[PDB]
Amino acid sequence: MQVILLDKIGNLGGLGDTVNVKSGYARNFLIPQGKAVMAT
RNA sequence: GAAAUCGCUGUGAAGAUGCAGUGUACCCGCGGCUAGACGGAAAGACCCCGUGAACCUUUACUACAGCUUGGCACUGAACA
Repeated sequence: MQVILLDKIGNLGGLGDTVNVKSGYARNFLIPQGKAVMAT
Protein backbone atom coordinates (compact mmCIF):
# COMPACT_ATOMS: atom_id res chain seq x y z
CA MET A 1 0.00 0.00 0.00
CA GLN A 2 1.46 3.35 -1.12
CA VAL A 3 1.16 5.97 1.65
CA ILE A 4 2.11 9.65 2.09
CA LEU A 5 4.03 10.22 5.33
CA LEU A 6 2.48 13.12 7.28
CA ASP A 7 5.52 12.97 9.63
CA LYS A 8 9.06 11.55 9.87
CA ILE A 9 9.14 7.80 10.56
CA GLY A 10 12.21 5.94 11.88
CA ASN A 11 12.84 3.79 8.79
CA LEU A 12 10.05 4.54 6.27
CA GLY A 13 11.03 8.09 5.37
CA GLY A 14 10.45 11.79 6.02
CA LEU A 15 7.39 14.08 5.96
CA GLY A 16 5.77 14.11 2.52
CA ASP A 17 7.72 11.05 1.33
CA THR A 18 5.76 8.35 -0.55
CA VAL A 19 6.57 4.75 0.45
CA ASN A 20 5.02 1.32 -0.08
CA VAL A 21 4.12 -0.23 3.27
CA LYS A 22 2.38 -3.46 4.25
CA SER A 23 -1.34 -2.80 4.37
CA GLY A 24 -1.47 -3.80 8.04
CA TYR A 25 1.08 -1.15 8.96
CA ALA A 26 -0.99 1.49 7.18
CA ARG A 27 -4.43 0.22 8.20
CA ASN A 28 -3.71 -0.51 11.85
CA PHE A 29 -1.04 2.07 12.82
CA LEU A 30 0.16 4.78 10.38
CA ILE A 31 -3.22 5.96 9.07
CA PRO A 32 -5.28 5.60 12.35
CA GLN A 33 -2.69 7.65 14.27
CA GLY A 34 -2.16 10.26 11.51
CA LYS A 35 1.48 9.26 10.90
CA ALA A 36 0.60 8.80 7.20
CA VAL A 37 -2.26 8.87 4.70
CA MET A 38 -3.38 6.81 1.70
CA ALA A 39 -1.43 7.75 -1.44
CA THR A 40 -4.54 8.01 -3.65
C1' G B 1 -64.54 -76.32 -8.11
C1' A B 2 -68.72 -79.51 -8.03
C1' A B 3 -70.29 -84.31 -5.66
C1' A B 4 -74.87 -89.74 -6.23
C1' U B 5 -68.11 -88.33 -1.10
C1' C B 6 -67.11 -97.60 0.42
C1' G B 7 -63.00 -101.78 1.19
C1' C B 8 -58.99 -104.31 -1.13
C1' U B 9 -55.16 -105.30 -4.86
C1' G B 10 -53.22 -103.01 -8.97
C1' U B 11 -52.63 -98.67 -12.02
C1' G B 12 -51.27 -93.80 -12.40
C1' A B 13 -47.44 -86.71 -12.08
C1' A B 14 -44.64 -92.64 -9.04
C1' G B 15 -48.89 -93.10 -1.39
C1' A B 16 -56.56 -93.23 -5.23
C1' U B 17 -63.77 -92.03 -2.53
C1' G B 18 -63.51 -90.85 -8.01
C1' C B 19 -58.98 -95.28 -12.93
C1' A B 20 -59.00 -101.12 -13.68
C1' G B 21 -60.41 -105.72 -11.59
C1' U B 22 -62.95 -107.18 -7.63
C1' G B 23 -65.37 -107.50 -2.71
C1' U B 24 -68.85 -105.33 0.08
C1' A B 25 -73.00 -102.18 0.64
C1' C B 26 -81.29 -100.88 2.06
C1' C B 27 -82.46 -94.87 2.98
C1' C B 28 -81.53 -91.01 6.96
C1' G B 29 -80.06 -89.22 11.88
C1' C B 30 -78.04 -88.66 17.02
C1' G B 31 -73.85 -89.51 20.75
C1' G B 32 -68.73 -90.59 20.59
C1' C B 33 -63.36 -91.19 18.32
C1' U B 34 -59.69 -88.95 15.16
C1' A B 35 -56.90 -93.25 10.93
C1' G B 36 -57.48 -90.70 5.82
C1' A B 37 -59.49 -86.67 3.02
C1' C B 38 -51.16 -85.68 1.40
C1' G B 39 -57.61 -82.37 6.54
C1' G B 40 -57.89 -76.14 8.09
C1' A B 41 -54.63 -72.02 9.12
C1' A B 42 -50.02 -68.86 7.11
C1' A B 43 -48.03 -67.52 -1.65
C1' G B 44 -41.96 -72.56 3.55
C1' A B 45 -39.10 -69.46 8.10
C1' C B 46 -35.25 -74.89 6.15
C1' C B 47 -32.69 -75.24 1.13
C1' C B 48 -31.62 -72.99 -3.61
C1' C B 49 -32.27 -69.12 -6.98
C1' G B 50 -32.85 -63.38 -8.13
C1' U B 51 -26.53 -59.89 -11.59
C1' G B 52 -33.38 -59.01 -5.02
C1' A B 53 -33.44 -56.00 0.02
C1' A B 54 -31.81 -54.61 4.63
C1' C B 55 -28.79 -54.04 8.67
C1' C B 56 -23.86 -55.48 10.71
C1' U B 57 -18.28 -56.07 10.07
C1' U B 58 -13.29 -55.13 8.25
C1' U B 59 -6.18 -54.25 7.07
C1' A B 60 -12.99 -54.98 0.35
C1' C B 61 -13.64 -50.35 -3.10
C1' U B 62 -14.82 -45.28 -3.42
C1' A B 63 -16.04 -41.18 -0.78
C1' C B 64 -17.31 -37.82 3.26
C1' A B 65 -17.46 -35.73 8.39
C1' G B 66 -14.14 -35.06 12.11
C1' C B 67 -9.14 -34.59 13.43
C1' U B 68 -4.58 -32.97 11.74
C1' U B 69 -0.27 -30.69 8.26
C1' G B 70 1.69 -26.83 5.54
C1' G B 71 0.74 -22.41 2.03
C1' C B 72 -2.06 -17.93 1.44
C1' A B 73 -5.44 -14.33 3.64
C1' C B 74 -7.23 -11.50 8.12
C1' U B 75 -1.36 -10.08 9.58
C1' G B 76 1.95 -5.39 11.74
C1' A B 77 6.86 -2.78 13.71
C1' A B 78 11.87 -2.77 15.38
C1' C B 79 16.28 -4.95 16.00
C1' A B 80 19.88 -9.61 16.03
